[PDB]
Amino acid sequence: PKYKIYTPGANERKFNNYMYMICYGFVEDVKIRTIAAYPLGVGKSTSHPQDLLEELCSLKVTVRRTAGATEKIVFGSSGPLHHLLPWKKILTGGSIFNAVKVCRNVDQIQLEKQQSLRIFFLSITKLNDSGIYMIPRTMLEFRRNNAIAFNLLVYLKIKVASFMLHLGNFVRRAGKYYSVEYCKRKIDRMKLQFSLGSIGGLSLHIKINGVISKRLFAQMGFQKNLCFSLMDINPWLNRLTWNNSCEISRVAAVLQPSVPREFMIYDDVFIDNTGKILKG
Amino acid sequence: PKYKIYTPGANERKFNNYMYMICYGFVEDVKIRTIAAYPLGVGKSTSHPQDLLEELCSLKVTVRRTAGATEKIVFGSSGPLHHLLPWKKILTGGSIFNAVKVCRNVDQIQLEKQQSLRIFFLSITKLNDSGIYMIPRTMLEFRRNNAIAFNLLVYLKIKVASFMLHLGNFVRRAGKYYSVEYCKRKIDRMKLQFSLGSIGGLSLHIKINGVISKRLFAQMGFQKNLCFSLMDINPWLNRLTWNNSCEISRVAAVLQPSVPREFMIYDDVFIDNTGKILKG
Repeated sequence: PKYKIYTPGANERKFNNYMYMICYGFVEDVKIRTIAAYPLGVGKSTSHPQDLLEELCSLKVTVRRTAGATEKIVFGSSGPLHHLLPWKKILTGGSIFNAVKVCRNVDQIQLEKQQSLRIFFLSITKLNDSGIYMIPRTMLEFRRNNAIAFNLLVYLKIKVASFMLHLGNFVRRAGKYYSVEYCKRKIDRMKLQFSLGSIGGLSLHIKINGVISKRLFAQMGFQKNLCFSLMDINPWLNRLTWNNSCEISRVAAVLQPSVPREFMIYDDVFIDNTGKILKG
Repeated sequence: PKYKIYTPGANERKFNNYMYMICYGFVEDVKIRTIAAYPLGVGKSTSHPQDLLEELCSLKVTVRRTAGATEKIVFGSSGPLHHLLPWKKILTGGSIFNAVKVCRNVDQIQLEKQQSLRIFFLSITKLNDSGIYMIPRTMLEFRRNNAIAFNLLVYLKIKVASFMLHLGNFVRRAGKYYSVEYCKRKIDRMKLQFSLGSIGGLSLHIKINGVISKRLFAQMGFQKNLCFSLMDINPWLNRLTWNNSCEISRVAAVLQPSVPREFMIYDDVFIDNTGKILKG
């Protein structure tokens, strides 16, 4: 059993009073049915990660399968706390997660048997704040006619894989025909910086170090720091980053139409090697 | 390239003017990047399935990867229609699906290359109506304190797998202690009948042939016919039923607490071999 710490805001040199944690374990008969993830959230703590890991391994964590609109996994924790007291609410009062996010093989978890979680890894993300900022889901799911979606394609080395995320929408000017090198230089003024976290398993963290338009900035809640979790973007790929080393190998900007019909008209514009990856 | 027809309401002997369709294809470079599903929806048609299959194979179907809050796949179709004219809106004006529902390996689909869908199977569900009835997602995601969730666990032979679905909530009477044989006989009066469809890939269809309480019936929109798609319940398991033969082997009722905290108190009640599986 081991841990790994991630510090997405390392270049900001801030003191990190907060720790986001997520752990992974075998779902076992009280043999191994599947692997699952147990997101503990953010606690205000400065404890040593070995103390946190060891107190977590002392807990009895139950795994109960259920359903709503979709299959769900309920975690119940049991045992006295000391170091884990900042995560006291989550660890002591049960928590529920969509099986798709936290378990690939929910279909293999038993109902006639009791199931426990045997933790083998603890993932930490150091934060100087109790909240991380993610663009609201309603706004990211928004589509407009005659619009260009500003998306990023992050390549990850772990074979090699990619995932795509969306920042917002530019206006597709009527009849105006927008050049690649044009856009690229509009994106370059944003001076986007990318670093990895482990929020949800794997998170991509974005700092806006340059200039960005008011109409686009508003789409991102006027926040110079944005966080996107791979658990939201691609739960299947996210599973492969659990207990596995990752780095960003390459980031492209992919400019696309927003609404589906306009995909028949406009092809993707692929701007390679955008922003800058922080040595981390 | 082949097709398969499903008739979930076969024991009702109704004339089926409507066909729900969903097809599967390799996502190819214009080599094979992944498998994807293309849900076409419901059309008012009586065409032969070989005519539908052959006209579908005549189309140029493009596969474009994009993102919103989560990774998405946009389908574009191209070619003149005759038999597929009931699906004219979907086939000719683009459509967008969460990658998690329609593609396991979205991360492998290219952006610097064009991608097409090479269809190898067409799945049909005969319906006597243009709409299928699914309990609203808001209502299925609802949780109450001191409540018993009425859920079903469907076993499928294809190795063997299961999936869980939720009908609604009973009230957990204060201090009253509800017996297994009690509940079982309350469920048996409902005379639930289960049959398979292919809505979303695999659908479980439920007909209420007996008696059911007003407070519970209201939770299911007062509908004697309910449909649950495996694409909503477990997108990962759903993938294994694409182009693969399935039958229901066994159905249990699993009575559970609703809210997560109460999972620490109340264990699951497992009522085996509930309802009846229609020979289909």
